[PDB]
Amino acid sequence: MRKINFSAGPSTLPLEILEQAQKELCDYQGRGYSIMEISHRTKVFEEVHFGAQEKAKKLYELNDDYEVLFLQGGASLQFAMIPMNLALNGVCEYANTGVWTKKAIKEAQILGVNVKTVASSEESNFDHIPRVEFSDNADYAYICSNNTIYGTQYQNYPKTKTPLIVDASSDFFSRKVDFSNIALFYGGVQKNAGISGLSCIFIRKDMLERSKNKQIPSMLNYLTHAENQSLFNTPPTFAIYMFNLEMDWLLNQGGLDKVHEKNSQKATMLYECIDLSNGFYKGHADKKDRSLMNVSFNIAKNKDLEPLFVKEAEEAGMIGLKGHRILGGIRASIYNALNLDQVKTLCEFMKEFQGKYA
Amino acid sequence: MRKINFSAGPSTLPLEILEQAQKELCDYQGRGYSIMEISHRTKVFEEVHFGAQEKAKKLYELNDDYEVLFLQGGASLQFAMIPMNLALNGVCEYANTGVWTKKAIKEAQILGVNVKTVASSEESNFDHIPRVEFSDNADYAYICSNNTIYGTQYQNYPKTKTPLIVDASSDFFSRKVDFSNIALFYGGVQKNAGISGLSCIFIRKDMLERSKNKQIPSMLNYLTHAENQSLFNTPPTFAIYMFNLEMDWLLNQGGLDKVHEKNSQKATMLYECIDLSNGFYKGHADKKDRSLMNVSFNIAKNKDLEPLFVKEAEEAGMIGLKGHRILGGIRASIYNALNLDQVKTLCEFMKEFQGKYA
Repeated sequence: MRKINFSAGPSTLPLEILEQAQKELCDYQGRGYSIMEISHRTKVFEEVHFGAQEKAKKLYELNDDYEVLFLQGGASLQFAMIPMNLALNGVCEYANTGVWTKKAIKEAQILGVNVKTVASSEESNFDHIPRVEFSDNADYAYICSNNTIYGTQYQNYPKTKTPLIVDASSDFFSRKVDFSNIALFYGGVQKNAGISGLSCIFIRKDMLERSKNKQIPSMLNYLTHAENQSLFNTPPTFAIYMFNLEMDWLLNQGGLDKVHEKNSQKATMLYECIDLSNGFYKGHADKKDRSLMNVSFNIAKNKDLEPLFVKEAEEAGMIGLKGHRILGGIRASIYNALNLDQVKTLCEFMKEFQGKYA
Repeated sequence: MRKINFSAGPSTLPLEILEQAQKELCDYQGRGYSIMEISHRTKVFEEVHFGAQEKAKKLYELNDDYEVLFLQGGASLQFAMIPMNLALNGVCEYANTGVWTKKAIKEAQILGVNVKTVASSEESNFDHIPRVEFSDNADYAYICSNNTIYGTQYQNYPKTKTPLIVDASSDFFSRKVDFSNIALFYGGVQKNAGISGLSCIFIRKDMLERSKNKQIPSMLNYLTHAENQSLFNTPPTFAIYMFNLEMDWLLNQGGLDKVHEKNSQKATMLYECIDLSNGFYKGHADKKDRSLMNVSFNIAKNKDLEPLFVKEAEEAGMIGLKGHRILGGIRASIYNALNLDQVKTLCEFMKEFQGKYA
């Protein structure tokens, strides 16, 4: 009797991946030990480690210009590694689209990077992606692809000669992406690619050249992890094992275009539920910028109905719906592992709740 | 058919913890979701998270002079965070006893810390703990409690007025410890405390004061984590729940004295097997400094017999015995989760192997 789980992160996992991990938790593939229980420096772990790097690259159709790194510390460590590694004497340009770019900006500033916020939707309470124009000569250009709290998402990434850096945590592996100008593309794994404690970084070879000329701690150095293929120290073996099952699961589904079609179907139906509610529900996001991953909305007339909505949802087996504190209201996260039928259950519940409380 | 697993890290886990985790992997406490699948800021994760902190403190009989922090990045990240937070304009004293101390030394130097190596075992290939004299006015004094590769272990920690930093990764929760002048006590958790991807830091309050005046990235700042109760970002929730099951397991055994006495029994039996072998097996470590955790030895009169030893041990159901490349030979890790019967099984193998090949 598993709950339908709309948590924004950590988030629900495909049941078949959970089932596989359960059935072999004490005895991986009959080898007589848990995947959790051996050295990373074994043929067996390597198979998983290097198979995951390759499948990630296949899903995104990445070429040999990129390395796939598996690091610890979630996306937040990246806010610091990114500037530490890829910064030079130049300007580092950032587009401010939510809580997570504010944080990233603060960390670079802490590191004493010359930071320029070239655009921002903060005034409007981050309810849209502003027009972003990067300069062509910056050290790098930084965006957050999908703003988890506000429920906004870039439709197209900005075009620039400047190396583009993308925090794709909450839309990771959700759709095909144009890497033409992308120098680094990364995500906390725990939204759309597994479990927490693992981050997956796609880094372009020219960026690694930048790490090489930097004198920073090994653990914080991209080049160090590259040369050691993300086994400089112990990686999160279990997490990588889960990522790898996730990769297979994404492959067995038809790849990122298939995943993206299912996601669009789910989002369309949920946003239609909002728009056809005769104004009883209202979304935070500008329609042009509506995220496919995180749907943030309010009960427009009566905020006091929101904690009631959440509790009745729970009583009806749907969890994780409370909006983030910074914003309030409701947030339905409908990541890859959530299916169209579960979103329909939420939609029927929303109609019923309105019929009851309008 | 579970193997007897002597891996040095990640290491074997108490089968009863694995069986619990397996059992409730899809449905934690019958609540309708996996422990891996919900938010860190629910009352359900918080109970596990904060319970683990308290019990860790209980096992070491620590008071409120210490905070327990749960961080990502293994011990290796600590090689950097330690001098980034705790270093001052003074000199930072290190005792060199193994590969992990050499690494820690290098990382502090990379950060331009004034490092003094006050003692070193390197000349004799780290086969003993040298005599360690720390000055009384340094910023901190750093030691590695148990040197995993060489099989040496401090019997008593150096006494000094300088704040003592201890890397206890490979003997964590193995024995009681005198914290009289310990300012920070830490470990990568996957030797005795669960799974990789989690580190447990015990940090004395006066140390956090030093962090308070540092201008460093939030993720790398001890005070940031203390202030946010190790929930500044998404902690590795699975790892932390595993740790908590470990903590309950240690408590159910009678605490650290009982654990240590079981470990002395096991190590005493292995070392006897080596010592009574009429020279056939020989240990790397000087006897006074023999580790209770990692027993590193060679086949004295025939190196070429070692890979045979490993393979035969394997077919006899025992894994993880290959020594580290740096030393070769054989290495039996006998962490808490290994029992004396398993150490008896290896001794009988050792006797049979000798009979065959001597």
